[PDB]
Amino acid sequence: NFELPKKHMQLNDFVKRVQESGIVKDAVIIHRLFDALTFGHEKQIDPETFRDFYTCWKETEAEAQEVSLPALLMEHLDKNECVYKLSSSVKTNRGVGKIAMTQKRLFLLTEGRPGYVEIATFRNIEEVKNSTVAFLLLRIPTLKIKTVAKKEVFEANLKSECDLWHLMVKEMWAGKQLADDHKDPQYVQQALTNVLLMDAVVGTLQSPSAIHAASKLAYFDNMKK
Repeated sequence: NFELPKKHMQLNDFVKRVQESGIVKDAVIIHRLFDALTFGHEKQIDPETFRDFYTCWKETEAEAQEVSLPALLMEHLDKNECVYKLSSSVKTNRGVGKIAMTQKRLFLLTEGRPGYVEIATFRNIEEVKNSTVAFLLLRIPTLKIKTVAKKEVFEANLKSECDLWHLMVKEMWAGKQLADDHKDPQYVQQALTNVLLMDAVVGTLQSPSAIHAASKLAYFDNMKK
């Protein structure tokens, strides 16, 4: 069936090849993906960029599929709730573990019992801050998430991945705020598609402007802006 494109792609070609790949079908979102991948450059996608985007998406999907969840967590997931993005093991103010993002919420998967912390639901987020702690030559990137009516801020040392997680969390938060305001779950599904595309864009572009380019897909967060 589908084979990776071998010719340069204008926008309309790109839309068709992404649809054929099965990664996403919504042409409007793929248009934003095109804008993200060509940000700053000429408006065309070459085979190498397409191949890198596809590989990054599939790698993130495979990492997420291989997640090890404690049964206690799995018993309290909603129906059809799944991990779509898994971080590396990181230091946090709740212990060392991997951050797992579902459609609904963020978990930390930890050593021991019960083996997880629910960090926050996208509904209950109050503020998300992307910071870096400095001391002499040391720089510690720190993602901060505050939940409504809860004093303790969650802090994660996500290293070079911190900017991406900051963007993905803000977009999933904004998507849920809008889904709740419109009583339309489709916003959550669109936000999830948006953030997984952002992840693949960042992995593809390999640049300091990559988070700015990837924000072309942060449809719901950009609205709040």
